[PDB]
Amino acid sequence: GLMQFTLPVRLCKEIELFHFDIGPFENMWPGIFVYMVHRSCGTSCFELEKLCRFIMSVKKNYRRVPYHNWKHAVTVAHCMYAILQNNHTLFTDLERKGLLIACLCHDLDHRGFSNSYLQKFDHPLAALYSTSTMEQHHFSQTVSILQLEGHNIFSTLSSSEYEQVLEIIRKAIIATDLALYFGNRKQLEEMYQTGSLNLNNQSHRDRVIGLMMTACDLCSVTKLWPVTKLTANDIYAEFWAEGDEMKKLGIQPIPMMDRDKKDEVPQGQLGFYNAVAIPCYTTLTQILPPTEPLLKACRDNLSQWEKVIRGEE
Ligand SMILES: COc1ccc(CN(Cc2nc3ccccc3c(=O)[nH]2)C(=O)Nc2ccccc2)cc1
Ligand SMILES: [Mg+2]
Ligand SMILES: [Zn+2]
Repeated sequence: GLMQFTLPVRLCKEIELFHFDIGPFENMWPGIFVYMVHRSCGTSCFELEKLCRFIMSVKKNYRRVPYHNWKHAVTVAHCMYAILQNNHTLFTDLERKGLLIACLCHDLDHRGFSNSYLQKFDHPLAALYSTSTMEQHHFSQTVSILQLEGHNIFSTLSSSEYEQVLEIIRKAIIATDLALYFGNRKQLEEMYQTGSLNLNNQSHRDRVIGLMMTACDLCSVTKLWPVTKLTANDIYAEFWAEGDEMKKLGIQPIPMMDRDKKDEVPQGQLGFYNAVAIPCYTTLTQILPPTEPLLKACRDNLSQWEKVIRGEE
């Protein structure tokens, strides 16, 4: 109970900032996550023995893929930590518990392929889950890990609190399906602009948590330029392998996934920033003003991609 996690001074300071990079030392990531739970939730939120065993089983069920890996899980949990810490009083005790765990688990057992590739391959998961294929699988994997003996970090919640938190995690993980993001953000945009947005309305909270999950999930575009640029190489490493696999099914992949169209990456990044990233962090900043640093960093990275096109790098 009196056992705190502590970080070295530079990490202790920088971990509070939206643009923190968790570093290349894999063995420090579990402790970083526990540090974040203890500060965001409390030292009492979870039995440390059960949390440590949950974390290590989650780690084991992430695969050795270039992007959708254990580092992505902890990175997305850190962005959620920064949001929750800059919006102290807006979230219930159950939501702070649920969302950090949701972020750590949101890409469990990812194979480095999109929902589209699974459907075109006719993968068994595509028959089990017709929409949000991987995301329903990620939630399924999360529930399976929670039910391993000694892994139930929610054991001290009442029956209804346990049902509520699993509901927060399910919706949070499903919201990471980017196909759902576009409609969710437009609805939140209308609601904010007409003034109907009401954080005591559960369906409204659900929408706001959804956008928060998208924002944490995309947080690669909100880091310092050298982290953004080097993370993009990992994302394209997965996309181009998927494109290769599309070519093996006799389907020309979209340019985004075709390694022969590397040259078009800078202009493709502009599209992404303008169509997905900037809108996401703009609506988030309207609803949760203290998340403005994410929007600012995102605009800084758009400007860096514009400089890449203009041959200035
Ligand atoms: C943060 O890192 C990343 C890394 C990769 C991506 C993939 N990506 C950008 C992209 N790269 C290309 C490369 C070559 C050729 C064509 C393209 C292209 O049209 N798009 C994307 O989603 N496009 C998009 C465009 C408009 C709307 C939605 C999506 C996104 C983010
Ligand atoms: Mg995902
Ligand atoms: Zn993700």
